[PDB]
Amino acid sequence: SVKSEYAEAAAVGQEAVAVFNTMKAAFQNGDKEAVAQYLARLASLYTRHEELLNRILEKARREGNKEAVTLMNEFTATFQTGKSIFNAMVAAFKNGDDDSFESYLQALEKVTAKGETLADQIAKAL
Repeated sequence: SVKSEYAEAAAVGQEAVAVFNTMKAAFQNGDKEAVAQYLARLASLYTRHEELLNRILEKARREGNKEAVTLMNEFTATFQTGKSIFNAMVAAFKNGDDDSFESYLQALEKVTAKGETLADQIAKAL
């Protein structure tokens, strides 16, 4: 069901959260070879999550679930903000700009924390 596909999508999202928090530690400790791997692992996790969210949204549209569609449109628009911050963070790592990498990391935490009451609302609306 769409609801189980959402639970699967949310788990993928939570793995990203876990790897992020590990990555952040590695950044603080100055372990760049670890950061590089975690950034690659997060990239593949975020691409997967984006694909599952687009399918959930498309299925809710085909099902005519107008509330779920509304909430998913808002939640995916936030997702595109988080991914933009993530990509810029990746570029700051390539460039060796630790000041920006710190700035982009905290922004991604706040944008993610904010978009959490909506994530719960979608679990109930589907």
